[PDB]
Amino acid sequence: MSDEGYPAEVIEIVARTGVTGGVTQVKVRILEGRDKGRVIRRNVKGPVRVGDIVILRETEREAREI
RNA sequence: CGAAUACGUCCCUGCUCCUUGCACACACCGCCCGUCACUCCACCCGAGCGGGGUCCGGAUGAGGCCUGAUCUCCCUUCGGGGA
Repeated sequence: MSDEGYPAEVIEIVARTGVTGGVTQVKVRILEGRDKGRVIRRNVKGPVRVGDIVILRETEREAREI
């Protein structure tokens, strides 16, 4: 089972986030769908290294922060 | 014998430093305020009582000193004079 999720490759790590420091804000680039290159900034939970791939249930949320 | 998870954060709980304000420095378990109650102190407002000054009146007012009459006494230069 894998619903309409859209892959997204991680290109750059930015600061960490979360009240308890578990979250990591990150810059990612979609790979499939209609964007096919539109970078975007998401708040990801867990360990990440560049090159990782996170799949998103949407793409039009775009949390932003410093 | 033998892992899971994170490779971070200050949210909670604590510590360290810097900065700021403070009526605190046995240092916030700090300092401190007023009412009420208890003891004492002197100080007002004073009912009341009783004196003593002082200004106005009213009345009486001792006494002395001026004078008029009258009386008595003594001196008389017979003029009066004195008490």
